[PDB]
Amino acid sequence: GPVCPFRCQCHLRVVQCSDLGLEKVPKDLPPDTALLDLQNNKITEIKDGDFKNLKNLHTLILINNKISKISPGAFAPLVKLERLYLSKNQLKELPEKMPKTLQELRVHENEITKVRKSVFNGLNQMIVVELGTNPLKSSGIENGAFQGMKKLSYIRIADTNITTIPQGLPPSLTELHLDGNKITKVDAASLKGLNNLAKLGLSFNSISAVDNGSLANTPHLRELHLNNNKLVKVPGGLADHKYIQVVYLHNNNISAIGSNDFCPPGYNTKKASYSGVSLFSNPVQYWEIQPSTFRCVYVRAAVQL
Amino acid sequence: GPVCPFRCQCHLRVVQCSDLGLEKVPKDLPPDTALLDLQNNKITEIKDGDFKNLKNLHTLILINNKISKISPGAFAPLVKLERLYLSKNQLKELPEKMPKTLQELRVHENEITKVRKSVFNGLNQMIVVELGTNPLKSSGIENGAFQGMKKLSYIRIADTNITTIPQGLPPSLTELHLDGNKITKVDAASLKGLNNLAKLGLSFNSISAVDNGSLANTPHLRELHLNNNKLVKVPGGLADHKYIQVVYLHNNNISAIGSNDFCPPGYNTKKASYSGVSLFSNPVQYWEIQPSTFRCVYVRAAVQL
Ligand SMILES: *[C@@H]1O[C@H](CO)[C@@H](O[C@@H]2O[C@H](CO)[C@@H](O)[C@H](O)[C@H]2NC(C)=O)[C@H](O)[C@H]1NC(C)=O
Ligand SMILES: *[C@@H]1O[C@H](CO)[C@@H](O[C@@H]2O[C@H](CO)[C@@H](O)[C@H](O)[C@H]2NC(C)=O)[C@H](O)[C@H]1NC(C)=O
Ligand SMILES: *[C@@H]1O[C@H](CO)[C@@H](O)[C@H](O)[C@H]1NC(C)=O
Ligand SMILES: *[C@@H]1O[C@H](CO)[C@@H](O)[C@H](O)[C@H]1NC(C)=O
Ligand SMILES: *[C@@H]1O[C@H](CO)[C@@H](O)[C@H](O)[C@H]1NC(C)=O
Repeated sequence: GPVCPFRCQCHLRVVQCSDLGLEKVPKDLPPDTALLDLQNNKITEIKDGDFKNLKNLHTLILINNKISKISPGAFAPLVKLERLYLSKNQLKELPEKMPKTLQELRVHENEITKVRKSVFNGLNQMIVVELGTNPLKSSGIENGAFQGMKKLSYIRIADTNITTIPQGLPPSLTELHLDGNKITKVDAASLKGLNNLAKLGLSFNSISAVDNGSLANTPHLRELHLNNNKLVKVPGGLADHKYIQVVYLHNNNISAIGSNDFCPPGYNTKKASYSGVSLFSNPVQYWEIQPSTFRCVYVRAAVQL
Repeated sequence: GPVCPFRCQCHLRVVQCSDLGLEKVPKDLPPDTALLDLQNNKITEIKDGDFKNLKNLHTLILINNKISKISPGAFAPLVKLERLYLSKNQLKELPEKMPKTLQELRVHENEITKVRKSVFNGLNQMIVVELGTNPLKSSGIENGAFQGMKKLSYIRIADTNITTIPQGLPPSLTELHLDGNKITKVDAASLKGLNNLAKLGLSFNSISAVDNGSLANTPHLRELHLNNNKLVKVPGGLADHKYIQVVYLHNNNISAIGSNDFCPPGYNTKKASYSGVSLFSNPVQYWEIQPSTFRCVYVRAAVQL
């Protein structure tokens, strides 16, 4: 029957095989296994029949191995897989034919250079994708690459080499994290249709300009992080926007702030109250800003200068 | 109201904060968090208040951070904690006052140089301990250090500088893994009392001698891995042992094999049948072994020369 690899721990539907220097995926594991942890081993590839009889596996952890090659439909048998963690490996591209039940994919710190729309089509359960720390470029991501995922709620591409915000992002998105890349500008086209986006993380990039109408394309944005960039003015549209509440702009090159940069002409009862605004580490000093500039901020501690 | 940290994903009692470069344990997390994943961040230390209100947390993952200091009882508030993974950090010692409910401790790949018995006193729920890849030396391990774990079933100390098998191991142990260290001899005193031991892993060490009566101290041993050592002869006591079934001796310096090395005088129906014996990559050649040497092995394929 089922065998437990020497040194591994097989207890209650869990197969713990971490830190053992394994050179390949062990076979003959208990059929009812629900979580297989192969973290920190020395696996180089996932052959076509590495996961047979693991119909009940919902979590697969392959973090910190040496995987550089994965056979198509290698995860085909994992008909109940919900989490696939492949972070800290040597993947050049994302694997094809991932279980349709997949809810989360993490490929942080690999060698991904290209992202095709083909790899994601059909994945209607995906809610979270993390692609940070990869030598990926904007040209490497196809327009509409994440389009095929009807339920995608969170996407994070951080510490890569992308220079623009990917185009054709799934409208179901509520959080878009692109911190620590090489983005130089925010264009309204890339944010078109993001009706449910609530959080936008663009900190630690090289953004110098934010096109007019960008923020309007994310009508319900609540949190906007643009700190540690190269802005020379507060992005436009904040005064008209009705849902924005947190705007971090510290560590930029803003030297002036108009009286209508955050708040509309007088008082708009329809515009939500700012709960946080950061402006420290910018050329502008508190003494160069009319007090009225923050009239629509009643919580004094909300602004940091 | 509980707050989910920016970029983290908080869903179904699970707080996912991996790969974010966090410099410290986030706070104000959902009181009902069952699992906290802070893997691959830049956390340098765990302060006394870091884990308050996490009374229902059963799993804490701090793997792959830069932790090099932990406050006593810092984990104390984690009264339901069952798993604590501290692997790939910079600990010099094990933490004190760990949740008495703890069933598994993993501290692989750290900088531990000393192991105090005081750390395990009271951990009566602890079933698995992993302390591999540490500069640890035999002098750094107190006698009966793991003595306090009345229920400990598995312990692995691999790839360290220990040269001898720790003394005063809990008799409840079913698995003892000491693969990849610098152990030179197997003394009977160390294995004394281990009546429940079923697996003994000593491969990849510097073992040249196995004291007589060693195996007799592990009467129910089923699997013995002694491959890749410096044995000159097959360890004694195998013929009188009744439970031993797997004996890996490949990759050693054994020059001869007597007729009573594995099998006893005739046929002891009370002795378990071998299912796996490896002797390849040894000075001895297959034609130098007398056929009757494996009389008590009926599944020919079991032996690998
Ligand atoms: C972003 O791209 C640059 C340039 O391709 C990467 O830096 C180079 O990395 C190569 C290895 O692939 C080195 O041999 C070169 O010396 C680097 N070039 C320069 C000009 O420094 C960089 O690693 C990429 N960033 C990420 C996060 O992948
Ligand atoms: C295998 O065992 C033999 C002993 O039969 C080892 O021989 C030793 O060799 C060294 C020189 O390298 C001598 O100084 C010792 O006196 C020898 N030992 C004995 C007991 O005579 C041999 O080195 C071993 N082979 C390996 C690869 O370790
Ligand atoms: C953006 O809005 C500001 C103020 O309404 C305006 O001065 C600027 O010209 C606008 N940008 C463009 C490209 O028209
Ligand atoms: C900030 O803007 C001013 C005026 O445009 C420019 O002189 C200065 O070099 C900028 N600072 C940085 C760090 O780019
Ligand atoms: C063992 O200690 C020595 C110093 O005595 C050191 O050079 C070596 O790296 C250590 N090995 C391990 C596995 O910790």
